[PDB]
Amino acid sequence: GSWTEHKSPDGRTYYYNTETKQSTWEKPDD
Repeated sequence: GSWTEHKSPDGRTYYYNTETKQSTWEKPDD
């Protein structure tokens, strides 16, 4: 449980893991 939900300034909700310092467009439970 270390995934932060942040949306781009263009209107794109993306998830970013603080543990792996990675980012994705799909939920962490894909």
